[PDB]
Amino acid sequence: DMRPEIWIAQELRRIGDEFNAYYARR
Amino acid sequence: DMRPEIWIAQELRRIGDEFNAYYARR
Amino acid sequence: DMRPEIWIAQELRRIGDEFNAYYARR
Amino acid sequence: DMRPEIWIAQELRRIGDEFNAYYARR
Repeated sequence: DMRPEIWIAQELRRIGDEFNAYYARR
Repeated sequence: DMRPEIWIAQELRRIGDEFNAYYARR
Repeated sequence: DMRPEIWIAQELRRIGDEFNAYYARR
Repeated sequence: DMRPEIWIAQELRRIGDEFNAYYARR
């Protein structure tokens, strides 16, 4: 869904989730 | 707290909260 | 400013791709 | 690369500042 209030929230979760997965592996 | 797992998460919440507040006003 | 709000989602995707590339190097 | 993880927080702050300036124009 490219409507901005869904898409922005999803991108923020992607950034946060990928950082946490990286940092746990690090 | 500038430790990365706190600071990154807080910047993400700032971006998301500021967007939602703006979009409600818009 | 004429930009649609999706510019924010697009920029979050772009920067998240930079973070992703950095994690993979590490 | 060898960048500190806080480069991510610093970049999120910088882009969040751009988003904030956009909200003020809108």
